Amino acid sequence: RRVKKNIESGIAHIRSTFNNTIVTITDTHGNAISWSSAGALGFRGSRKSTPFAAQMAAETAAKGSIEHGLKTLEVTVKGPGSGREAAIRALQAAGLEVTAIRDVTPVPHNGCRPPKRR
RNA sequence: ACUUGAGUGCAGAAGAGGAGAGUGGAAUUCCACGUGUAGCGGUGAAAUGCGUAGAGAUGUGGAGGAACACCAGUGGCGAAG
Repeated sequence: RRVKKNIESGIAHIRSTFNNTIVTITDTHGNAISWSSAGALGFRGSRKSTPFAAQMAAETAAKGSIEHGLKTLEVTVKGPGSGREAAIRALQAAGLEVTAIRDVTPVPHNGCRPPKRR
């Protein structure tokens, strides 16, 4: 309701950040399965960055990936943040065979300067 | 008059020394379309701002500018900047 498609493969980006962290449980191509993140955790502001936000974000979004039912799907980290461990153990240690671990902190080789500090 | 000073020669070595042309990627923005929903964002805590006109994220492709990570180090070069 509507589309009940179920597939095995997929790589759901778990991109922790400074403020919050969204785990978009995407497809191997692909399309987004469960676009649920730490904002689905109703705690907003300071409590929306703790490691309980990691375990809760993987709880809801992993519940969605159980809704699509794909058994084997790895995870990846993007952006230097403070929830990566709860994303790892909550993601692969949510009860699946998630065993891929990449590093997608976009370290720009050249690039524009960031804002003044701070 | 003479040769170490200083210069020429001969052979080596080295460098982000300079000027002009061309090329290459990583990253950000923006745009087009797929996928998807209700948050994204920021903070000391929030709000302004963005988002159901479909955002964030994710996939693909295109345009453009600026700076070149790793080597890289109280390393090198320059009269100094």
